[PDB]
Amino acid sequence: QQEYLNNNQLDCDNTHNSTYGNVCNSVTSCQSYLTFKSSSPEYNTPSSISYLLNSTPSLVAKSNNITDVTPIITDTMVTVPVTCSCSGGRYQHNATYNLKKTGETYFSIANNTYQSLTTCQALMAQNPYDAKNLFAGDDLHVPLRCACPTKKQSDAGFKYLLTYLVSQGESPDSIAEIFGVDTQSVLDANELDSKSVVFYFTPLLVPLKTEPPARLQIAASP
Ligand SMILES: CC(=O)N[C@@H]1[C@@H](O)[C@H](O[C@@H]2O[C@H](CO)[C@@H](O[C@@H]3O[C@H](CO)[C@@H](O[C@@H]4O[C@H](CO)[C@@H](O[C@@H]5O[C@H](CO)[C@@H](O[C@@H]6O[C@H](CO)[C@@H](O[C@@H]7O[C@H](CO)[C@@H](O[C@@H]8O[C@H](CO)[C@@H](O)[C@H](O)[C@H]8NC(C)=O)[C@H](O)[C@H]7NC(C)=O)[C@H](O)[C@H]6NC(C)=O)[C@H](O)[C@H]5NC(C)=O)[C@H](O)[C@H]4NC(C)=O)[C@H](O)[C@H]3NC(C)=O)[C@H](O)[C@H]2NC(C)=O)[C@@H](CO)O[C@H]1O
Ligand SMILES: *[C@@H]1O[C@H](CO[C@@H]2O[C@@H](C)[C@@H](O)[C@@H](O)[C@@H]2O)[C@@H](O[C@@H]2O[C@H](CO)[C@@H](O[C@@H]3O[C@H](CO[C@H]4O[C@H](CO)[C@@H](O)[C@H](O)[C@@H]4O)[C@@H](O)[C@H](O[C@H]4O[C@H](CO)[C@@H](O)[C@H](O)[C@@H]4O)[C@@H]3O)[C@H](O)[C@H]2NC(C)=O)[C@H](O)[C@H]1NC(C)=O
Ligand SMILES: *[C@@H]1O[C@H](CO)[C@@H](O[C@@H]2O[C@H](CO)[C@@H](O[C@@H]3O[C@H](CO)[C@@H](O)[C@H](O)[C@@H]3O)[C@H](O)[C@H]2NC(C)=O)[C@H](O)[C@H]1NC(C)=O
Ligand SMILES: *[C@@H]1O[C@H](CO)[C@@H](O[C@@H]2O[C@H](CO)[C@@H](O)[C@H](O)[C@H]2NC(C)=O)[C@H](O)[C@H]1NC(C)=O
Ligand SMILES: *[C@@H]1O[C@H](CO)[C@@H](O[C@@H]2O[C@H](CO)[C@@H](O)[C@H](O)[C@H]2NC(C)=O)[C@H](O)[C@H]1NC(C)=O
Repeated sequence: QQEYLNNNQLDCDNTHNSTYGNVCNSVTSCQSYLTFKSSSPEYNTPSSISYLLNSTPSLVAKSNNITDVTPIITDTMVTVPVTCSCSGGRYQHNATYNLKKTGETYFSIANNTYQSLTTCQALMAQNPYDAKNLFAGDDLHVPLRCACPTKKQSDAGFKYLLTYLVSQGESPDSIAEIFGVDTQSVLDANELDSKSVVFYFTPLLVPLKTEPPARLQIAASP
C-alpha cells in the first residue's frame, strides 16, 4: 500500500507526504510499469515516449505488442516498463527533462507534460532551481511515480505495481476490470476504501498478477 495523491499535487504550496513520492517500504528495486497517453506530435512513438520517461523503445514495443517505431494515435494509453528503485526513502524511476520554452513551470511539467506521473513537490525537492526561476534549457531530474509490491501484495500473487493515469468517468471498479484484478486490491494498493473519490488526471496504483494487457484501449472498452 501507498497513500493516494488525492489532488494534493495540484497546489504546489501543499506539503502532503504523498507528494514527495511513494515510500520505500519493500524490496529496494523491482520491475514496474508506468502508463502514458500518446500526445501528438512530440510524444507519440516508442522513441519519444521512452525518451521522456527513460524507458527503452523495445520495452515499450514489447509491452504494447507494436514495433519500436510504430506511431501511436493521440490519446491512446500505452504501458511503459521501468525499473523502480529506492532513493532517499522514496520509490521512484528517474528520468531527465530539458525545458523547451521559458514559461514552463514545475507544475506544467508535472501535470501537463508528464501527465501527473510526477509532482511539482518532488520536482522542487530534487532540483536546485527556484520555481520562479526556470528557463528553457534547464535540465530537471524527474522522479517518476512507481512502487514495488509489499510482502502482503507479493503473497497475494502480485508481481508488479502499475502507475495508472485515470481518465474522466473511470472508477476503481472499471480499472480493476481492465487488469482482471479485484477492486479491493486496487483500493488497498492506494489506501482507499469503497467510498473514496478518485479524481481524473491523478495516478492510481494497480497491482498486477502478470504482465498488463498489450492493448489497453480494447481492454478498457466494455
Ligand atoms: C454515481 C457515482 O458515485 N459516480 C462516481 C463518479 O462521480 C466518480 O467520478 C468522480 O467525480 C468527482 C465528483 O464529480 C470528480 O471530482 C472532481 O474532480 C475534479 C478534477 O480533479 C476537481 O476539479 C479540480 O479541483 C481542483 C481543486 O480545486 C483544482 O485545482 C486547482 O487547479 C489550479 C489550476 O487549474 C491550480 O492553480 C495553479 O497552481 C500552480 C501551483 O501549484 C500555479 O503554478 C505557478 O504558476 C506561476 C505563474 O502563474 C509560476 O511562476 C512563474 O514561474 C515561471 C517559471 O519559473 C517564471 O518565469 C514566472 O516569472 C513566474 N511568475 C510569477 C508571477 O511568479 C509558478 O512557478 C507556478 N508554480 C509551480 C510550482 O510550478 C499555477 O499558476 C496555478 N494556475 C492557475 C490557473 O491559477 C490550483 O492550485 C489548484 N487548487 C488546488 C486547491 O489544488 C483543479 O483545477 C480542478 N480541475 C478541473 C479539471 O476543474 C473537482 O473539484 C472534483 N469535485 C469534487 C466534488 O470532488 C472526479 O474527478 C471524478 N473522477 C473521475 C475519474 O471521473 C468516480 C470516481 O470516484 O466514481 C463513480 O462511481
Ligand atoms: C511519510 O510516510 C511515511 C510512510 O508512512 C507509512 O506508510 C504509508 C503507506 C501509510 O500506511 C502511513 O500511515 C504509514 O505511516 C512515514 O514513514 C514512516 O513513519 C513512521 C512514523 O510513525 C515509522 O514508524 C516507526 O517505525 C519504527 C519501526 O520501523 C518500522 O518501519 C520501518 C520502515 O521500513 C521498517 O523498516 C521497520 O522494520 C518497521 O516496520 C518504530 O520503532 C516507531 O515507533 C515509535 O517508537 C518509539 C518508541 O515508542 C517512539 O518514540 C517513536 O516516535 C516511534 O513513533 C515508528 O512508528 C515508519 O517506520 C516509517 N516508514 C517508512 C517506510 O519509512 C513518514 O514518517 C511520513 N513523513 C511525513 C513527513 O509525514
Ligand atoms: C500482436 O499484434 C498482431 C498484429 O496486430 C496480432 O496478429 C494478428 O492476430 C491473429 C491471431 O494470431 C493472426 O492470426 C490469424 O488471424 C486471422 C484473423 O482473421 C485468422 O483468419 C487466422 O485463423 C489467425 O488467427 C492474424 O493474422 C494477425 N494479424 C497480423 C496482421 O499479423 C497478434 O495477435 C497480436 N498478439 C497479441 C498477443 O496480442
Ligand atoms: C535516482 O536519483 C536519485 C537522486 O534523486 C539517486 O539517489 C541515490 O541513491 C543511492 C542509492 O539509494 C544513494 O547512495 C545516494 O546517496 C542517493 N542520492 C540521493 C540524492 O538521494 C539514485 O541513485 C538514482 N537512481 C538511479 C537508478 O539512477
Ligand atoms: C493538467 O494536465 C491536463 C492534461 O494532462 C490538463 O487537461 C487539459 O486541459 C486543457 C485546458 O487548458 C484542455 O485543452 C485539454 O484537452 C486537457 N487535456 C485532457 C487530456 O483532457 C489540465 O488542464 C491540467 N491542469 C489541471 C489543473 O488539471
